[PDB]
This record gives sequence, C-alpha cells and structure tokens, in this order.
Amino acid sequence: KLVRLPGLIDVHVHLREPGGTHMEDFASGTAAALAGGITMVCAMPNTRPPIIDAPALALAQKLAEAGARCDFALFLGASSENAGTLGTVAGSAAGLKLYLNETFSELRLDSVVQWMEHFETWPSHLPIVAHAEQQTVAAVLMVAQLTQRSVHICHVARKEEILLIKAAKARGLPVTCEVAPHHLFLSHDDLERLGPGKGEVRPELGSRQDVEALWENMAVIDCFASDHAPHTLEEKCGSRPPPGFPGLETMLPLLLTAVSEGRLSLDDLLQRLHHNPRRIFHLPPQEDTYVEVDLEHEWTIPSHMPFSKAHWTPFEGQKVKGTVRRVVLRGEVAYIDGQVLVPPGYGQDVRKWPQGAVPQLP
Amino acid sequence: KLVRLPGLIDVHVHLREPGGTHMEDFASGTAAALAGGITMVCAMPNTRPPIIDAPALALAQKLAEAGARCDFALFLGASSENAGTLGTVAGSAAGLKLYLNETFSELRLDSVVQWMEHFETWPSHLPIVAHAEQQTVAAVLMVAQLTQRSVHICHVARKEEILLIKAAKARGLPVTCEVAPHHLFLSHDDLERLGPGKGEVRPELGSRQDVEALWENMAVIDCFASDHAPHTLEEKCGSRPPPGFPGLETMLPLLLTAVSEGRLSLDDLLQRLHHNPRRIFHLPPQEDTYVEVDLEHEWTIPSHMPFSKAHWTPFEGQKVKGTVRRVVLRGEVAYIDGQVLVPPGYGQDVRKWPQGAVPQLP
Ligand SMILES: O=C(O)c1[nH]c(=O)[nH]c(=O)c1F
Ligand SMILES: O=C(O)c1[nH]c(=O)[nH]c(=O)c1F
Ligand SMILES: [Zn+2]
Ligand SMILES: [Zn+2]
Ligand SMILES: [Zn+2]
Ligand SMILES: [Zn+2]
Ligand SMILES: [Zn+2]
Ligand SMILES: [Zn+2]
Ligand SMILES: [Zn+2]
Ligand SMILES: [Zn+2]
Ligand SMILES: [Zn+2]
Ligand SMILES: [Zn+2]
Repeated sequence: KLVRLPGLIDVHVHLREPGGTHMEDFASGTAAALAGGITMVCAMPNTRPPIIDAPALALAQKLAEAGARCDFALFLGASSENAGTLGTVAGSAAGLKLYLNETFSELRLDSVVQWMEHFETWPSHLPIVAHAEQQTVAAVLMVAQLTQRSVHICHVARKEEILLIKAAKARGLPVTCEVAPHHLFLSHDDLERLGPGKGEVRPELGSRQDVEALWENMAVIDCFASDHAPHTLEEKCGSRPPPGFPGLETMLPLLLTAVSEGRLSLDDLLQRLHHNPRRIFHLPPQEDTYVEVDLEHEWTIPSHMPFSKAHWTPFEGQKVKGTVRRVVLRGEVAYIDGQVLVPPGYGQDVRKWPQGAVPQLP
Repeated sequence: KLVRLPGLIDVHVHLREPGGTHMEDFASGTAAALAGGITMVCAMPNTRPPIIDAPALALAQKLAEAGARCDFALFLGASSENAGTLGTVAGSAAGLKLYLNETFSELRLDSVVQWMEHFETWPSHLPIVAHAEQQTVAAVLMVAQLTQRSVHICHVARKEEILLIKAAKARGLPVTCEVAPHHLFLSHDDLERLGPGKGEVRPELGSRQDVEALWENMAVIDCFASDHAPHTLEEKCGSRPPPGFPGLETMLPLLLTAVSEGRLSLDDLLQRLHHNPRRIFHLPPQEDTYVEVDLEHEWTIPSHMPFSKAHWTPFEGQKVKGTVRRVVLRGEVAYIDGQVLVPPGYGQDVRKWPQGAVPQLP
C-alpha cells in the first residue's frame, strides 16, 4: 500500500547555524527534513557569521557534521570582497550563492561589475546560484552569457520570471531554475488569512495569475526546493518582520496532493526533487536510501509542524493527501511515523565523498 | 593526471543475443562497452528471436545474466500482436521500443493505430522509445500527445528532426531524444571513403548541414548513445548490406576529443552519458563504479577496435585525444589498458535491483 521513493533532495534550506539568535539549527532542521521525506539538503550561506570565507566554511562544516541528521552540502556566499579568494575551498561547497536583491550587509553586492567578477573567478565547472527577482533574472542571465557559463535561478515566483527563463531556454541558454511550494500553493488571496507579518517572504507571494503561470509552465521548472526559512512567530508578528516561511515538513505532502489530483505526475515530482537536483549540483547518490509514503491518508495541516523550531506554518488549514511513513538513510531507519531515529551527527558532507566531487578537466 | 568520471550509460546497443548468425554476443559486446568507459547498457529487442513476448524476454534475461560483463537492462519490442499483453513483464524491461520505419517482419507495425494501441496499453509510467525518422518523428509525437504521455526519440540524425523536437520542447511537450556519434562525427562527405556498403546505416549519414545543426542545437539533445549495431565486413560489403555501425569503443574517445577542442564541456558530456540516461529511463546508480580517462594521449583510430566482433569501424583514420585507462564496476577492476578483467556473467540486470524499479502510483 506504500509507495517507495528515492531519497529526495532539497537544494535550498536555511538552517540558521552558525548563529545564536534563531531556534533552528542543523539538528532540528534536518529532523524536519527527514520528516518531510528529504535525505539530503543544501544549506544557504546567510548565517551569522555568513559563509563568505574559508574560516567560516570550516566552522560551518564541523557544526553540520556534528548536528546534521541527514546528508548535506554547504553553499558559499558571494560578497563584495571575496571574488577570486575562494578557489581553494570552492570544490568543497555545494556551489556559490549570489544575493542580488535584498540581503544583509555582508552579502550585498553594490554593482553588476561585482557579479561579473564572481562569474569570472568562481571555477567554471562549479554551480552558481542566484537570488534574482523580476528584472534581476534578466540581468544575471546577461552576466552569465558575457562570461559564457550557466546559472541556476532560485525560487522563481512570477509569471514574468518563468516566461523570461522559458524564452532563454528556447534560445539554448544554460539556465535552470527552482520553484518553492509557497509560490505554487499560496497567492495574494491568502494574505487576508496570513496577515502582513506572517505573509512576508522574498520573493513575495504572487497573484493568482503568477501561480497559474508557474503551473502552466511546469516544463520550464527544473527543481522544487523548499526555501525553508525559519523564523519564529515572535519575529513574523513583530514590527520589522523578517521574510521567509518554514517548509521542509510541508513540501512533499503538498506536492503529493497535487499528484493525486492530476496536476502533475509522480515522475514530474521525482525529476524535480531527485534527478534534476542531482545533475544540476552534481550531488552523489545515497546508497540504501529511500522514502515510503502513504497516498491514502487525508489530513489537515496544523498550526505548526512537529519538528521545525519555527513553530508555525503558512499552510495551516490546507487539506493534503500524502504522508511520509518511513525514511531509510544509508541503511539505517531515520524516521518512522513522527519519530526521528538517527541522532545529530549521523549526516555527512556529501562533497567529501569520492562520488561527490564535481568532475573537472585537469 | 587522470580524470575520474562516473559510470557511463549507453541506452542504445544491439548485442545480437539471442541469435546464431552474428559474432557479437553479450560477453563480447559488454567487453567493448567496458573498453569504451561504459558500465551500463540497454540492449535493443531486434534479436533472433526478437524480444516481443515474455518467453523471449525470459530467455534473453538469462543469456545476459550469464554473459554480460557490465550491468544491463533489456528492452521489449512492440509488435503487431503484443499490445496489451506485456503488462506483467513490462516493469522488468528497460522500456518499450517501437520500430516505426524499416525493420524485419516481427517488429513491423503496419498502421499508426497500432502505435496508438501500444501507447494506450503500455504502462504510462514506463519508458517508450521510438526509431522514428523525418516525418515519423512528428507522427509519433502526435500519438504521444493523443495518449497524453512522453516519448523518447532514438538517434536523431537530421536538421529536420532536431528542429521539430526543439519546437515541441518549446511548447512544453514531454519529448526527449538521443544522438549517436556517427551523426556528429561523420557526414555524406565520408561516404567516398566508406563506400556504399560500409556507409549503410539507419538513420543514414546526414549532410554537413545536418551535422552542423545537431552541434548548434546541442541544448536540445538529452542523451548520447552509440546505437552499437555490429555487423561483420562480410555483411557490410555484401550484396544486401545491413545497416549499422559498431560504436561502443569509439564513442567516448570521439566525444572527449570534442571536449578538448571546446565543442562542448565536460559537464555537457556527462549530462548526456550519465545524468540524463538515469532520469529518462530511471536507471539506478552503480555503487563503487567509476571510469578513469587520459585526456593527453593523441592516437589514430585503427581499422578495427580490439573487442567488438564487428571487426571494423567507420571512424578508422580519425585522430582522437582521450583514452579509457581504467574502469571499476561495483568495487572490482573491470578494465585496464586494453584488458577486460571481469568474466562473462559479472554483469547484472539493474531492473531487478530494489533501486532499479520505476516508481509508480499504487
Ligand atoms: O534567510 C531568510 O530568512 C530569507 N527569507 C526569504 O523570504 N528570502 C530570502 O532570500 C532569505 F534569505
Ligand atoms: O539492428 C541493426 O543492425 C540496426 N542498424 C541500423 O543502422 N538502424 C537500426 O534501426 C537497426 F535496428
Ligand atoms: Zn532567496
Ligand atoms: Zn533562500
Ligand atoms: Zn529570523
Ligand atoms: Zn554529476
Ligand atoms: Zn562526482
Ligand atoms: Zn534504430
Ligand atoms: Zn538501434
Ligand atoms: Zn548483421
Ligand atoms: Zn528515477
Ligand atoms: Zn527506482
């Protein structure tokens, strides 16, 4: 009665470690990942301190190796000062992340020339990923063409963005992209329920026409990724609400509900949560790793999922059909019906595996 | 000095077993595969007898398990009589192959209605592959749309075909395709050297404009595959020359030469010989499996490669830069500098592995 899936990959998560101000860490975030059927995560570099140099990467590597319950890779972050300085550690990271719109001071790039410098100095065979909204998508595509290499666009959220990427792909340009579940299953219509605090996210929630454009152009979407961005309700309901939603535990149930409704096929889902993440970021296989899901149980998303320390969710009240029953990670039972059974530190840095290095010419 | 590649996959080979008239068999063909850096092959069903029913599949399965030196999956072949009869064995095959142009009597389909019947009865989650030339590509795409499922087009060889597939992909249609090395590295200009016998292949060799269109539209090509079709020179130079080239041992050296010349990147190559074959046919990973190549040695392709029993090659005289030095298959040294070190029967049917079944809804 259960369906066996491969180990699913989430290439866009914020686990807030290193850092001292948030409740989420590698241990709680990867517990949430396992409960969502996710056995490998790529963690973003906008931590405190941000992962913008080799010492910060070394610290984060050890914190994750000690806390992670599933396997992982860590992004490096582009800064106004580190272009040309990351060559010796670049291969050990998931890739390079550029924050091209709003971000905090250490990751801010003040000029497209700084984008160009990163595209020119980052090793050409390694992934580059960009937070790029609206016209910024076109701008970074231009920089990628000027430097003759590929780029991956995070969380595409608008009709404008997906149609631009569609046009670029039709001209044969090397661009891939990812879409997050809140931009497929939430819209402006939900802001009345969520309110202006909880509803804050970047890219912002789109119109009904944005959501319909993403579904209509599913063929253009290479990956799904949660953009798990945990903040507590104390932050979201405060005077300066930070943007972001938690999403590791809800993403697969939401997408399996869409499969059961015929909105996409099981294959469409597995291309975007397994095969394409593997090939875009050259993430290695996980031996003896699989997820068992139950597609019969209908349940309502509660006010908070059990594991993420965010302790809230914007999908509260939505009806879903699909449950993660069991996760096996490298031969060990990692999750069964609401209980995580692997300790912090079970997870490993996949870039240190022999099959986890990105191939390159000598 | 050596470059480590993952285990490469060739999704289109003819190994002539079962059969009694050709010299190639599973043991010699998979030896040729290993020498070409290929650790997994998918074998086509136009054998003698053809794999068009469960008893023929059962025989071929055991012959391959006893003779194969690398891992494999076996295609089923569509016939005018077997639509609706393959449901119980379909999941054990690589996929279903339709011969929509020239073929021998048992695999001939006399009507598009017979194509429709196969698209309607073959399980919707399992791969369908088609030999479809020129307008036949458009026709089978129409049948795929009428039945609301995907199709993979074998050995695309013409500007006409790749531009049609490009247009279909731009409308979001689920079509993938493969291109063989002889349609990238040989053209009509080589028929003077090859002659009308050796030059016989289906799809036929294209014009210089066909070859240039395939390279210009590399973004449209999902996979490379050899279409290894061994015939001896006694057949090729006879009165009724059968179509086909051997190609397992030459494909990777040819493509690595193009990489060294900047015609495509190493990543472009590995998407088309590893990642995309995996995701289109849902082929499982091979643990502890990798290929070591030497990109410095320049050599001239001889009159015949050492292993294929075809004992000739159409690429004789071409200069290449790139050599397979070592292949490791599931922890065992399989090939080193011209010596195959795994015996017949080392290879396994990947569809029998737990990770090798195609996911499906209950
Ligand atoms: O780190 C976060 O919380 C965050 N939240 C968002 O909504 N967009 C971001 O780009 C981001 F970095
Ligand atoms: O089996 C063969 O030899 C063969 N040779 C070709 O050139 N085209 C085919 O479609 C084929 F089935
Ligand atoms: Zn972002
Ligand atoms: Zn993010
Ligand atoms: Zn916060
Ligand atoms: Zn890879
Ligand atoms: Zn690798
Ligand atoms: Zn063919
Ligand atoms: Zn063939
Ligand atoms: Zn023959
Ligand atoms: Zn698969
Ligand atoms: Zn599988």
